[PDB]
Amino acid sequence: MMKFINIGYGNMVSAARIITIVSPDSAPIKRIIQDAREKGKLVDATHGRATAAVIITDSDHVILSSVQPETVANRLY
Amino acid sequence: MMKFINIGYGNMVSAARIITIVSPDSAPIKRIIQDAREKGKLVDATHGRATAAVIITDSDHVILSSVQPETVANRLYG
Amino acid sequence: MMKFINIGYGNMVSAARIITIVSPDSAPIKRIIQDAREKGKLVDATHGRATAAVIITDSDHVILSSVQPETVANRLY
Amino acid sequence: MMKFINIGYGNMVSAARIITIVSPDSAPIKRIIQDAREKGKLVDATHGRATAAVIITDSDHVILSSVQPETVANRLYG
Amino acid sequence: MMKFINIGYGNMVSAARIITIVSPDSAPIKRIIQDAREKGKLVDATHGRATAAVIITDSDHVILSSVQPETVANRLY
Amino acid sequence: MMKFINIGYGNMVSAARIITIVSPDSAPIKRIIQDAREKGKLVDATHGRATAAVIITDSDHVILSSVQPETVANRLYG
Amino acid sequence: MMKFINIGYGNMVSAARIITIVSPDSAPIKRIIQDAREKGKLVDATHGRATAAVIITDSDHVILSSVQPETVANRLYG
Amino acid sequence: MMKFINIGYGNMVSAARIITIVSPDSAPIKRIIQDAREKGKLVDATHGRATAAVIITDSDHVILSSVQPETVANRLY
Amino acid sequence: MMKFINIGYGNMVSAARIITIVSPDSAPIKRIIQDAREKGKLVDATHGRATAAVIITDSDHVILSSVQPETVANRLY
Amino acid sequence: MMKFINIGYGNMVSAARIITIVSPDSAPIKRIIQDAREKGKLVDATHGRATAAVIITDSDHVILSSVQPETVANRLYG
Amino acid sequence: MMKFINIGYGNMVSAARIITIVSPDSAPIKRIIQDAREKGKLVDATHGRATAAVIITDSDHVILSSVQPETVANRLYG
Amino acid sequence: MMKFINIGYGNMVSAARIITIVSPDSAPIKRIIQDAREKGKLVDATHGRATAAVIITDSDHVILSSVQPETVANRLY
Amino acid sequence: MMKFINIGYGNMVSAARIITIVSPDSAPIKRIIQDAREKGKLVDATHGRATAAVIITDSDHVILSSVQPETVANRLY
Amino acid sequence: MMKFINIGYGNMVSAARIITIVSPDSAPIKRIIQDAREKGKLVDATHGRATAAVIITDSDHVILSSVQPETVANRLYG
Amino acid sequence: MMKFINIGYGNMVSAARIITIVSPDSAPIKRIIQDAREKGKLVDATHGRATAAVIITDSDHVILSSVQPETVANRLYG
Amino acid sequence: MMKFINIGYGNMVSAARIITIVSPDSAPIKRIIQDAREKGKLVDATHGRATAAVIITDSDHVILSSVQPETVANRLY
Repeated sequence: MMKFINIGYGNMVSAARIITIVSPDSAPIKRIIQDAREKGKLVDATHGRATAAVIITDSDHVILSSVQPETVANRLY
Repeated sequence: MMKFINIGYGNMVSAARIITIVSPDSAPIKRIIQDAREKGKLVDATHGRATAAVIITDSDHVILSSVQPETVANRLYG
Repeated sequence: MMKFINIGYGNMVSAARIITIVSPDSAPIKRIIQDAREKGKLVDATHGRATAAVIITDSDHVILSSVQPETVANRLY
Repeated sequence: MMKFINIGYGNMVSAARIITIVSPDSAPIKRIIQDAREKGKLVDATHGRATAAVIITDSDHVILSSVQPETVANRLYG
Repeated sequence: MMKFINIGYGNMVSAARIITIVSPDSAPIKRIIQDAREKGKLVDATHGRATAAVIITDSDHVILSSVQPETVANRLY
Repeated sequence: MMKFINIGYGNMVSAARIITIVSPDSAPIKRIIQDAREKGKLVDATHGRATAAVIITDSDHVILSSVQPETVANRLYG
Repeated sequence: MMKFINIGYGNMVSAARIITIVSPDSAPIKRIIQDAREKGKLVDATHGRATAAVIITDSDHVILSSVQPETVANRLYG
Repeated sequence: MMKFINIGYGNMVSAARIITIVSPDSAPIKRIIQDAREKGKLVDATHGRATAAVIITDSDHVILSSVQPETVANRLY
Repeated sequence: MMKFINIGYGNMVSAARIITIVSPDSAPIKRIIQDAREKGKLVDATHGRATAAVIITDSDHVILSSVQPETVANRLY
Repeated sequence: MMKFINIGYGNMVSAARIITIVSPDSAPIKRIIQDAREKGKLVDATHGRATAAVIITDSDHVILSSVQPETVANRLYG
Repeated sequence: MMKFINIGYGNMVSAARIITIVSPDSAPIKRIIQDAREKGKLVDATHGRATAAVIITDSDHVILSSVQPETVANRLYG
Repeated sequence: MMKFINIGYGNMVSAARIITIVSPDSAPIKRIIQDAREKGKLVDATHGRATAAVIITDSDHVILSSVQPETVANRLY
Repeated sequence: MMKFINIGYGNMVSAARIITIVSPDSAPIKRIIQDAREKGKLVDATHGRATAAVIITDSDHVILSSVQPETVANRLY
Repeated sequence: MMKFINIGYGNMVSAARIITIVSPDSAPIKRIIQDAREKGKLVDATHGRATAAVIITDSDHVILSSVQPETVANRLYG
Repeated sequence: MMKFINIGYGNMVSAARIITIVSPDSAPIKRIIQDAREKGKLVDATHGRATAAVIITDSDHVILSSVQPETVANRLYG
Repeated sequence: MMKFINIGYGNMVSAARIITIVSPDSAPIKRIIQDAREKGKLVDATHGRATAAVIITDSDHVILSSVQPETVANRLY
């Protein structure tokens, strides 16, 4: 079981710091992304690809990934 | 016992970060949802379907799920 | 030993987040309930039944349950 | 070693959240009780009987119990 | 090894919450006691006896005990 | 599984304090670097070479490394 | 490995709460001592003897000890 | 594996409190040192020798050591 | 020119403390009223009549009046 | 136009510090009184008689008076 | 020179509390409106008509008016 | 009209800084006095005489005077 | 002497709320503009024209004007 | 009526910044002096002589003077 | 007596907002300039020329001017 | 009566912003100077001469002057 999860293109997130991993396709999460962009809490790890998952961490950073949310979780192993 | 729980339509929550999982069936939890919406702490994981469970996390985010609360809790085990 | 406790009618609370579980029948806890209602920290999980237990969590949420307080604690197992 | 301790009349406290359990027998702890009453941090679990122990928790709540302090501590074990 | 330590006359302190246990016989700790008295963080558990130890907890409460400081620590066992 | 990870040129980071390790390849992470520079939270461990990984720690420090992000993560194991 | 360390003359410190143990031999640590004195965070456990070690705890208290820093650390083990 | 690490000349740091150990030879870490000096968070444990490592702790103290950074980490054992 | 303005049924407001006087008939001001009710900043001076004006003061209190907003302002004289 | 207004039984308030003077006749102002009582911001100048006016000051103190609100305001002039 | 300015449909603003009066014609002021809406600082005095002026007050409230900005300012004088 | 008011025995208060001057004979003002004593905001200018007036200032200091409250106000002239 | 100053195209600023009016042509003021944009404190009143003056107000809003800075000040009259 | 008042030995205070001028003759004002000393808000203008007046300013600084309180106040006028 | 002062090259400052106008000729004011630069409170009105005066305003902004401090002050009068 | 006071060598202070002007020759004011130095609130306007007056302003800046304190005040005129 991994401490660090590959969220695509070599970018890594600590599993123990994740609160939730969700789809980017509704208004509340879009509000969270724009808030993070304004506050300097946004990290874009999609490396030019479509955003498929939004990772919210306990430091209240918001990380964009090109990977399916369930796949990010699956990569714990 | 799992680290991440599928709360419907591929959306995942860390089990250790959950405080409570309740029905959306009364005024106080509805106040909590609207507060979270205003503050940018709301996450809607229902994928357009009826809200069946409201998840409050220790980061004081509020997550809407389309599955019953007991279903979220039962999925702690594989 | 459970991580999540059924506090009645399918509603769940994380055991590790509970500070105290008390009866609702005196002035100080009633002050705590009304404070939580005003602050948006109250959760009513009694599902139309009489409040039998008041659960205070470490996030300072206040959760109303229809179950006896000792029974909520017993459900840890 | 128990997670929840019965402090009398069915009222329960999480053992890991307790900082100290003391007698109500002097001015400083009485100051702490009145401060908690004013701030909405006081919990009275005495069920109308004499206060015998004062429990201070890490959330800086103050809980009144009708059982002796050593009795609260001893109940940590079944 | 105990979770709760008897600090005299039945009064109990959680061992994991203690930062330091010191003698009350110098100016800096006396400043700490008076600050706690003013702030409502002082607890007097000496039950009418001479203060022999001052316990500082992580919640920044200050607890007076009639017991030798090394004896309080010894009571962990 | 190691406590400290060498991120290049002798510089060390505590593994348990890392939140994320990402490429410096877009505007949001560059915003994070400049914010840290202004606030005195930036640490440059590149030893004059090209930045290949950006480490964000739970203390909300930002650490620049000359090694690829996957290399930082792989070094968790000896 | 002990929970409490005797730092001289019966005074005790929780090992898990210590951040650093250093000599009082330079201006920065002396600044830290004077700041703690002003703020009411200083604890003098030297019992009237020369300060040999300065203990900084996670509660940002500052504790003066009459024993060498290596002696405080060595006493972690019985 | 040690709880306390000797960072030179008898000075000790708790390993679990360290965030990062870096060289002092660039502008950002020098900003961190000067900030700590102004704020009263700086600790100089070099005991008159050249600074070889800068230790940042979770309490946001900054500790100067005369030892190589990798050597400080090696001393965990 | 008055220091105190009669806002109906003998209730008085200091003119110099008023920021704005508006109609209660749209969503944003209704949000302001409900926020004030929750926070303990609401004052209801309508004395059982329909709310015709909402007074926002510099202390961020919200005062309900039964009088037309322009009439409240006119009463400055 | 006076600086100090007699609000009954010798008690005085600075006119320039008053925000509003209202009847105690509804739930919101009663919430304000109880909040002030809990916080130590309440001043009772009624001298044991029925409360007829509630004065809120810019320091967010709450003062109870036994005279009608219009009487407080009229006394601004001698 | 008036204390209160009619900003349309009977709605009034204290002139001394106004910081700026601008057109709603660009992204930054629209950001300010949406921020105020989320925070409960927005006041809509347009009475259902097109927004022509945005008033920012020193209490950091944001007030929407249906009259041109120059009209608000000109009404300072009777 | 004075800037400074003699509140007895040579002690002076700036008139423009006073919020209210009240009798000390009820529970709420006694709470205010004890709060100020604990917080280091209390000033006792009675010079050994009975407290007749309690002065609350905008800095939230609380000043005890031996003079009738209406007399303190009268001394503005 | 005006209370409100026309800063171009009908946009108005209260003169008493202005701290400084400066040219936009150097790095520090550009930092101030970008900070305000991120924080939601920026107001763009240039109405599609080149920015000629940057107005900093006491509420720490930043207002862009198409008018020369000295001309904005001149319009006080 | 003067802007600056000489409080002895050339030391000056702005009259408009003074809240109260009192004797140092009781425990509460002594608490205020010691608090100011600890916080770095104390100013000693006595030039080595007995403290006769204690000046509290709106910046919550505390200034010690060697002249009687009535003398400070009387010097408001030339 | 003017409301706005020209501090060189068309840049204007409100006279009532100025706390102090000093030479850039020592370490403490240079510390103030660098702090303002880091925090986004610095304004450079020198138009590329040597700094001759440093203006600190009540909003704790720091403004660099190319004119001597006495020149800024003298321009208060027309 | 001046708005700005010359405090020596062309350096200017706004009279309305001054709280107190005192001699630098005792421990409490020296604590205030060192605090200001650490916090970045110190301004040294002595231009290489002996400090004769310490000016404390309402923004809690501390300004060193080479002029007698009573002379600074006299320069109001």
